Amino acid sequence: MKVAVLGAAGGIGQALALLLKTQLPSGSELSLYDIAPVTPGVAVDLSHIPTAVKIKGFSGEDATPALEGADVVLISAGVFNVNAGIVKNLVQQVAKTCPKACIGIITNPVNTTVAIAAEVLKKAGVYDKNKLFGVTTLDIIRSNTFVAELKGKQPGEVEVPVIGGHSGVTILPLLSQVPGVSFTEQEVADLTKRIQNAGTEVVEAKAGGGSATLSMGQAAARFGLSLVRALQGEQGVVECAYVEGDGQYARFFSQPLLLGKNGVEERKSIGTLSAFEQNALEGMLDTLKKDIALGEEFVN
Amino acid sequence: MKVAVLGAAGGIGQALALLLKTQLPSGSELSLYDIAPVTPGVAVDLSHIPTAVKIKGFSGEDATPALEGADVVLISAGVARKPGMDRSDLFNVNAGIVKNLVQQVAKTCPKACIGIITNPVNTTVAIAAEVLKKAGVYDKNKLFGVTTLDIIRSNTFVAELKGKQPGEVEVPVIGGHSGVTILPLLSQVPGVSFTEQEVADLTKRIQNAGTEVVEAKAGGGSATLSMGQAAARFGLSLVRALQGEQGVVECAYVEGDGQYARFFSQPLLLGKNGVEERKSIGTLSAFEQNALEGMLDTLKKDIALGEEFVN
Ligand SMILES: [Ag+]
Ligand SMILES: [Ag+]
Ligand SMILES: [Ag+]
Repeated sequence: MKVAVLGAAGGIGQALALLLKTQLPSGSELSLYDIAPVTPGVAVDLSHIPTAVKIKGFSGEDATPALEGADVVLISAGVFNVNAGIVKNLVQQVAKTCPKACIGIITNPVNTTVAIAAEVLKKAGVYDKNKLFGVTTLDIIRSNTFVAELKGKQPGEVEVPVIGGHSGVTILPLLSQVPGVSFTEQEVADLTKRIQNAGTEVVEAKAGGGSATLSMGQAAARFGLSLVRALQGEQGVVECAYVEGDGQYARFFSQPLLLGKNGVEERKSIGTLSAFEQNALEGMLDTLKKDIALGEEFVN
Repeated sequence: MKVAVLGAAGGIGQALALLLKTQLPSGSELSLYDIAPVTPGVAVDLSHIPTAVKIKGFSGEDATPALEGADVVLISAGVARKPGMDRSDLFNVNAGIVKNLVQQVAKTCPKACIGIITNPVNTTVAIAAEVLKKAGVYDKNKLFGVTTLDIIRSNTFVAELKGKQPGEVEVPVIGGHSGVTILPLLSQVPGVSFTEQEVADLTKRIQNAGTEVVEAKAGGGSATLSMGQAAARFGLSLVRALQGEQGVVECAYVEGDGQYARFFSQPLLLGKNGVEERKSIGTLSAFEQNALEGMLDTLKKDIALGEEFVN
């Protein structure tokens, strides 16, 4: 299995590529692409790590040699209209070289960039709405972290389902669906506030010198490794991700997803919410509906 | 168990802190320091990862709060890599930085184990040792030069040449951490054999493996992610030994019995107070014998250069 990382020279890409090189199953392939000329040396750097994952790096404007034979393409490129244009460019190169690969969108805003990728794939005739994901894992592992410390549990065993979007009030952690724990509304309100503002938390703490990179690479790695496991035949792999579903909420919506050999195999029900969980649900569906149309207007 | 990472805002430091945050034992402590103002957010970034490892980051020129109660100090500050000058551009840049931080270590966490990542390691460890002595707290069993990058590189290249699984190959590397001071004991890799051509070519590559990365990074970057991995392996092995695990062996640059030089890399049995026992380098090939004696007085000039700087 071959994984391509677009934008691998950035903070997120290098962290993601380091975890993939050390955690992808033996025999896997890892290709790194980024416009930055340093990218072929990022792969040589990683290639000195003694794991059974071959890795090669590519630079320049053409991403084709890195996408040839790619089964999964993770895109953390860019640094709104410059990032939207870069997303559109790279999805074009993917549709030309690896049209049936699974595509995980990391470049933000996810709510809008996934819509851009969808329209680019449709205009190419190679669109599979089961193979395009918006990577929202960071909200989940953030929720897991915050919940575990408040309630004194093992952080690695907490799993909070997060649904909706990847921006602000569109991020909805389903804290009522976490087993063995209850929360006061004072805790439901505060946790939902921090999870939807945790991105700002790292922005302020970095002295205006960057966004979340290492935790995002960790979250992107979790999603990529789950995807590879399910693509390789493992059963019962479920991750919450931002996909094009039934339209019951928006054209693009993040919910728990059963992953399979062809990307998504079942978009799981969101369960049954608390009262506040559907107040925050319906109370943002146009804020998510507007983010999607912004992505479809950009292409045409 | 509290681990302090000095220089945590750099490429090596950020990759190191990322691996430590996920692989350190549950209940461990991680403190990040770097003069760069981004360092507190580097820890807040890592703090959002659901592992039982608490983390906080500090900036300014005072590393005291990060070193407070530290059991291990990993220093990858300054310009910890890579090929500049013959190696003396880095010395003049990093010598004062290593001296500053090791000084702060000796007056806040003098009992902590110290791992020096900042290069030139052959010389920066001598700076650290002498600085700890004049502070009156020098423990020869608690000061290491991190040479693990040479080992995992040799594991990679040997597993590649001999068609073996990369995680199953372990190559002992002795001597120093630069050029001809890097001696991989290919004659001790269990279950494989090499030719003279392979020994000389593999050694040559391992001794200059940093140039593979520099010229590939378009001349504008060093080995950062592989170094963070190598430093993580060394730190995790040290922490395991510090928590009571027995049989933890890692090759690293320490002050030994001076059979070859005052400081020398060799297999080290690690214990609850740092170095438990300095193991013998075993029987050497004729090639490894020639390589050893042919590199000692340049290793000694490396050590002498660092001693002169502190007095
Ligand atoms: Ag796929
Ligand atoms: Ag110690
Ligand atoms: Ag060893």
